[PDB]
Amino acid sequence: PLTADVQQKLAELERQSGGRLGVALINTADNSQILYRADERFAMCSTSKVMAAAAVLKKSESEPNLLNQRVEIKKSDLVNYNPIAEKHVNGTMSLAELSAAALQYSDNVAMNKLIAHVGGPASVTAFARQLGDETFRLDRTEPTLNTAIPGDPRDTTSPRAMAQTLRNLTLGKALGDSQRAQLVTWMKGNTTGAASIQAGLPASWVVGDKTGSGGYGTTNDIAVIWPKDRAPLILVTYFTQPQPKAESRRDVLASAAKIVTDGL
Ligand SMILES: *C(=O)C/C=N/[C@H](C(=O)O)C(=O)CCO
Repeated sequence: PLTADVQQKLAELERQSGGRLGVALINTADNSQILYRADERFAMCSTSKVMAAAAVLKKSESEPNLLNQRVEIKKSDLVNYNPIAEKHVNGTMSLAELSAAALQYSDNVAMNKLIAHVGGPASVTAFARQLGDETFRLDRTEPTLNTAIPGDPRDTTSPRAMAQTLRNLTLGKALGDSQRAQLVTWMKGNTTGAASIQAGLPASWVVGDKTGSGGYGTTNDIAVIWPKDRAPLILVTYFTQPQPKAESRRDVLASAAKIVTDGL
C-alpha cells in the first residue's frame, strides 16, 4: 500500500486514537489505491448526503429543471441541525438550495427533503446500485441515520465502495458533465470540513469534501482533492469509537490524510 509503512503509520494512528479507522485513497495519477479496513462497514452519517444530492442531480438529467422545483419547509420539518432550512420556515427552498444546504452546511432538513424527493432511503440506495455501488445502504432519515451503533449495518458503506463511487460521481461519468460540475462546485463550497481531511493537506491544495459525525464519536470525511500540478485524489476517511458519547476526533481524519498523502 506504499511499503507498507503507510500501513504501519495508519495502524499506529488507529491504535493511538483508540477507535476503528477506515481509509481508502485513490490516486488518479496512476490508479493506485491505499486501503486500510477499506472493506469494513462504517456508519456514513452526513457523508451519505453526497449520494442523496447526486441522486437528485441524476434525475435532473431527465427532468430538465428539477433543481428549480420548490419544496415547502414546515415548522414540524425541523429535525434539528438545519442552519439554512430555518430561514425558510413557511416558505420554500429549491432543490438546488436544499442540495447546497445539505452539502455545504450539513443541514439535516435539507437532507430529509432530498431523500423524500427521490422516493425515500431505498430509492437513494437504488441510485447507488445503478452506479454499480453494491455496498452503500441508506435505511433511515435525519437524524436517526447517525446513530452509528457498532455492529449495526444500517446507513453504512465501506471506504473502498465510497471512494470508487465518489470518483465516478465527481470525476467519472456517473453524472452528466453539467451535473458533475455542479456537484464539484457544491463540495468545494463546503464550510464544515476545515478541521478534517483539509487540516492534513498542504494549504495550497483544493478540496471538495463532505464531513459527517454521529454517535460513538463517529467522525467522517470524504473528499475529492486537486493538489496543484497533480492529478486529483479521492480520499475517504471514516472513524468510529467504542464509547456511545465519545467526542468527535476530526484531527484523526487530518492525521490519516497527512499519512496517506505523504509521498505526494
Ligand atoms: C451528519 O453527519 C450530521 C449529523 N450529526 C448527527 C445528528 O444528526 O445529530 C449527530 O451529531 C449525532 C450525535 O453526534
